[PDB]
Amino acid sequence: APWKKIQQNTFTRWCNEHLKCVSKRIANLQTDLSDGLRLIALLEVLSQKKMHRKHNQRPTFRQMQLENVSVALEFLDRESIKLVSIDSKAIVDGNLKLILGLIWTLILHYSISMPQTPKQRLLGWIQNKLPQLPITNFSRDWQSGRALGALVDSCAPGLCPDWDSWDASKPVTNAREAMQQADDWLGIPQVITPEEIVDPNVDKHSVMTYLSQFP
Repeated sequence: APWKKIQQNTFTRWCNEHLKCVSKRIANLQTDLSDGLRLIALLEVLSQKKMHRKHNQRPTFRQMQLENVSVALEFLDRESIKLVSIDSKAIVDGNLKLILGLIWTLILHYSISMPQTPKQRLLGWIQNKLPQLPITNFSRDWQSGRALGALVDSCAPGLCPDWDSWDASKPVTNAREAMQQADDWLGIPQVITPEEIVDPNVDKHSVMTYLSQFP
């Protein structure tokens, strides 16, 4: 089923918004971080710093690749970023679930905490922007597309002035209007698509990733 690939899709676009700065790309999150080059580049963009150690520019062999990743994880520690049971080989060997967990950790830190739990903090920011709306979660509340219109308009009143009269039975249409307004006018990229964000089975962490760009 396609909703299972929403997290991977969303994390991949998020990663690519940052790798654009250093002219790099990820096509496949399972393979493309395994030599440690794109992971390191990503970290340098996110932290606006350089690594503490030299790495292997050309990690032709496995061992050089494990080294590269090990530099990256040492960096994460130096920066006091707590990693959830991740080792060099999990990344080099293409363990997708652990790789997704690593990226989620970077999103939480750099997109939510750095700019009470990260969830509570984002949720609270949104709640303050939308006092007339009982926001309690990062899935169902967002499914009609109307809360997105509300959020975009609170950020710049006049972008989606009529969100409140939007037809709740037009989720994709509502979401696209809101998200494209935020893209064109607030510079908020669509690291989740409108079709993905209103999915009955949308990954909440993916929704948080998208919304963490508003603050």
